[PDB]
Amino acid sequence: GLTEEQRMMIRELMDAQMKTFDTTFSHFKNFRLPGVEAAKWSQVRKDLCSLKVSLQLRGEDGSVWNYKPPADSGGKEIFSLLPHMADMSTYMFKGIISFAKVISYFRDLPIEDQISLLKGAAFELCQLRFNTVFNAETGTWECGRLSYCLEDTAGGFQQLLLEPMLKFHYMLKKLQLHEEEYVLMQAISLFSPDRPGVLQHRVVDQLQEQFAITLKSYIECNRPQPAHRFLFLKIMAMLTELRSINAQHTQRLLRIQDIHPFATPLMQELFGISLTERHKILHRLLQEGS
Amino acid sequence: GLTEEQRMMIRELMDAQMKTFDTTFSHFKNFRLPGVLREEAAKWSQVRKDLCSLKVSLQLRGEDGSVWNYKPPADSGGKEIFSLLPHMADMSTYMFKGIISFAKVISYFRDLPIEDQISLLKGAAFELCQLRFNTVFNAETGTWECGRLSYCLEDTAGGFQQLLLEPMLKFHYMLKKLQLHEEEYVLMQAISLFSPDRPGVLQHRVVDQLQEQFAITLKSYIECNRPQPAHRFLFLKIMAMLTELRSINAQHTQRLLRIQDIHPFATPLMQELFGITSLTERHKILHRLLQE
Ligand SMILES: CCCCCCN(c1ccc(C(O)(C(F)(F)F)C(F)(F)F)cc1)S(=O)(=O)c1ccccc1
Ligand SMILES: CCCCCCN(c1ccc(C(O)(C(F)(F)F)C(F)(F)F)cc1)S(=O)(=O)c1ccccc1
Repeated sequence: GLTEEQRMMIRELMDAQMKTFDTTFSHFKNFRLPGVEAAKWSQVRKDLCSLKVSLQLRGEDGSVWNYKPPADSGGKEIFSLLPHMADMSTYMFKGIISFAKVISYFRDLPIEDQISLLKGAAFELCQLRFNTVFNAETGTWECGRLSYCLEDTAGGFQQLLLEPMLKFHYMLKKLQLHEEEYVLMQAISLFSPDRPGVLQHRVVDQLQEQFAITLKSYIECNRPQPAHRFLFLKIMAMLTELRSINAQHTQRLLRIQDIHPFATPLMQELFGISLTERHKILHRLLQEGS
Repeated sequence: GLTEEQRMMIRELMDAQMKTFDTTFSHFKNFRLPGVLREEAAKWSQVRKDLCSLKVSLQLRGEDGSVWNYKPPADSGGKEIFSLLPHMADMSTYMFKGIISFAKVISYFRDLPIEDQISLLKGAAFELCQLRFNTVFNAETGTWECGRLSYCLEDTAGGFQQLLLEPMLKFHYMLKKLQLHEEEYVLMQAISLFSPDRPGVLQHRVVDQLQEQFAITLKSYIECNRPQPAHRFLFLKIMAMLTELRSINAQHTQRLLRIQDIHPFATPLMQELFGITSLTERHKILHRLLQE
């Protein structure tokens, strides 16, 4: 029940996702691992305690390495997983950049608007991809050999749900979205006309409307159950909440970087720590081939 | 009580143990860890059998409070069965160096020909290491507590019964049940070290006499420092454990040689101790270690 222009849009996005989402994380290697002014710290310790995960590294041989993090005994021990987290995030950001590069509507845009769109949506598209590997029953992101498990708390669900990034994950997972709906959410978030720096506002706004129309038409053609009533509007509301979480995450990251520098060079360009001149890695990655 | 020469014998051995047994393993660093990655096929079948016993998980408690844990892989095609061998060799070599230092600080051992010192260390190195490992063994948790490192036996099947089939696990459990004192542990080490019937020993009667005096001291220590109508046969129980330990030593040498043939892993010190390719010129690391 979709137009062939909508049908080609969906499969160009789904082919893009297949080519640029390493769902098994097989090509992620050479990552750092945990080893074997006063007012600021209180905020930073809060920002990092709400995201207390354990790491499981499985080997092709069948062996398993497990890392339980250090409990809060003050400081410098709260930054144990930060180097690894910056390596994984940079790897995901590169996959997001490659995702946008192979989409025709994105590469046909000015390189400065391509930089502005990727700076505003990198975190958001990374969360959408991570939701597809999130296990809500075990609170674990299953990333191939790497698994990230939320540490059990006495609060019990309620405490974790006070973290907005976690409740987004549990609520988006509850919608039980298809692959096509996640990749249309990625396109709608990527082609955001009101991101800082964007110049071709109308061009991007017109592109965003077509993606949103395609998603509404896809849902109408494949999800007629009462469980999926108002699903399109729920997804659009979820995307609005994701934009709010994105702004919070940028503020958290800048606060941690000020007291403990950890960001990779690509994260510094994406989070603001001649656009093309200030964003050389992004400029090089976007001129490179897919 | 004990004769004055017997008390000084225990004091030299205790002084030996204190100076050379890193009971917290604080100085065991820079060790390798498992990574995050026709007729010879009859040799491979024997080695698979040789390496199933070593179902141990490794735990690394960090200074910050973090914990790293390692489940060994299940035997598949092969090679993964050798994942813990580099680490185990580093630990064995570290323990072997502490055993050589123990023998070096004993007067009765230094006054022997260097070639008999080497022959005794080649025959008893594994046994003295197991005796020291028993003192850090927790029978209730099946875990060797080596400071920040822990080696926990993985529940293979039934459990206690299936594990007690491996002679070395049985040894650790039976020896731990005797609840020996530090002085009795160190006297076991001396009796095992001064064994006259080790391959290559020449001064057999001097070594045999030295072993008898250590055994008499241990027998006298038990009669004078333990409730006697209860520990009547503890000395004889200890001697039977040492006899079984000598048998387990020979099984381990054969197991180790079989693995080394198809998968070399032994450190240079292990190669000299286990005969992997005159006595002075073939044992030069041991020679330097015994002559500082
Ligand atoms: C540290 C808690 C991880 C889970 C919490 C939510 N996730 C997240 C985590 C950290 C960031 C950081 O930017 C921050 F500084 F905020 F910690 C980073 F630098 F550490 F990476 C961003 C998103 S997650 O994407 O789902 C994700 C990321 C890596 C592995 C699995 C899942
Ligand atoms: C295969 C024999 C198993 C005997 C019981 C297990 N132990 C053991 C394991 C391997 C060896 C080897 O010699 C072998 F060749 F068998 F593989 C070594 F080279 F790997 F180190 C020796 C003793 S342990 O004493 O309890 C020990 C050693 C180091 C750290 C913690 C515990």
